[PDB]
Amino acid sequence: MYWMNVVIGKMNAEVGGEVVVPIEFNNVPSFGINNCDFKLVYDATALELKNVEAGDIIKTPLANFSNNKSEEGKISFLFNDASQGSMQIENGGVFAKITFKVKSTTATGVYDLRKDLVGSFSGLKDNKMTSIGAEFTNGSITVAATAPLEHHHH
Repeated sequence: MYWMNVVIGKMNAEVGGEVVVPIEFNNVPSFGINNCDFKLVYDATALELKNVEAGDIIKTPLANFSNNKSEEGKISFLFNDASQGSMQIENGGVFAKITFKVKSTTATGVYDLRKDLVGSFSGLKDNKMTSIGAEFTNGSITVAATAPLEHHHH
């Protein structure tokens, strides 16, 4: 075992603007990760999800990574090393990048992005399937008013 950290990014955005939030892994166990699934929740009244991209800690993401954005307000992530050993997640870094657009109607304020349902996190210690606790640190998009571009020394 024992425990690793999933950090959901805290980022700033403007009304109508876009924003990319990273999902980071740290304290990845020395034996690596063979698979993990979890869901996040976002404020769909406030934010329009555009896309989800695999991070650079994932080797061969077309074979090993997927996401499911079909439940509005939620995103489901799935990593599983097809090769069963050759493409574990072996160190921390960026697991995925989520792009949102702040809707034109959204108030200034803070919109949390949280751990929802956590499934299994596991790795192969010496080819024995070993469970790993995933410690989540929730994130957010802070929507702030844009300073105007034009100003005058008066």
